[PDB]
Amino acid sequence: ALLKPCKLGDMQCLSSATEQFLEKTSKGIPQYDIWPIDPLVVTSLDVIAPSDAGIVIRFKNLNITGLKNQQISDFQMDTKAKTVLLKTKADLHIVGDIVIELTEQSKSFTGLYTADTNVIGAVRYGYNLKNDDNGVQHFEVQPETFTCESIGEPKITLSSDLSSALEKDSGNNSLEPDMEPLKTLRQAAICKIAEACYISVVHNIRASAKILPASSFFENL
Ligand SMILES: CC[C@]1(C)O[C@@H]1CC/C(C)=C/CC/C(C)=C/C(=O)OC
Repeated sequence: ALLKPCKLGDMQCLSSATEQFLEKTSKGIPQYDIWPIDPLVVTSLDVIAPSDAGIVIRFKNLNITGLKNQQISDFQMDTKAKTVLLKTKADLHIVGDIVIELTEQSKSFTGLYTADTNVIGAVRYGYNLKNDDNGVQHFEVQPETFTCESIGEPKITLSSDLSSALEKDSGNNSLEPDMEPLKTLRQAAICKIAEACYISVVHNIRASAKILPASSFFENL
């Protein structure tokens, strides 16, 4: 029992089912293919700066805490058109290796990246209801669409040496938020990190719905 079954529409039951689920799955369940979500590690993620093609940010081994305590802020399940809209509020703390490539100059900056913010992640997915060969009914959750509805106000830190290197390159005594690469680090990088998190989040729902009878998610249908 990793699932508490809920009546359709009871946000109270859903909220404590969500709490249960994230705790039970926080450090992963490899026999069910459930990825660890808190702490969630992201091997590798690149982001280009939307407003500068010559800045490549490469993240390695990001350590992300705070997903096991996400709160449902919107749930819209249409049992006719067979769709789900889920939105959650998460308090994220993110730490990891960062590589900043200024390709146009053939320069590079290695270091440690830190981010704290609250995000709101929005996922939309279709599903079907379908039986096993053993004759047990399962949800099949189709590939989801993700929106980074809110990135909050991120608090970004870089390593002390990484900072001094950029201060020496740019020519300013401080790191500059109205400029590159902090602008990308505050925004798009956050939007992308949040997407990686909700990919794992939605995969775990998918993965668990392969194993568990659909009646373990909702009682009537
Ligand atoms: C396959 C099930 C279904 C149709 O997609 C609907 C279930 C969505 C939710 C919130 C169920 C409550 C328990 C879970 C797993 C919460 C969760 O993982 O939050 C991130």
